[PDB]
Amino acid sequence: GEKITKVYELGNEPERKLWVDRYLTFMEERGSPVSSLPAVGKKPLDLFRLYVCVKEIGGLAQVNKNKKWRELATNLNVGTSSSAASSLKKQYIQYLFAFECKIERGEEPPPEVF
Repeated sequence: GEKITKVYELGNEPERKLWVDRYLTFMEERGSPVSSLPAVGKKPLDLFRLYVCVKEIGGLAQVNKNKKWRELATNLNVGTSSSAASSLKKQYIQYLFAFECKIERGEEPPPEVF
């Protein structure tokens, strides 16, 4: 139950502020605004760190192929269990994958027309 503004405060990496500004605006404009920090169990998720760590591996598809969700959950202190790994993957898909597509591959969700 932490306010999303806490994500600006979880660290002061030079690139964090711009990333968060871009991310929250991206989410508000697509109709899925984020108001609270997502969590896995009782752990608030530092979305910026999670995004950066997944990017290091090469994105969602690469983490899936290399089966690195348990390593990520362990290294981010989310948990060492298979369930913590699956919960972390779920939160990445729900909160960050659409953004990954936009930022890493210039993907621009085809205008909702069809």
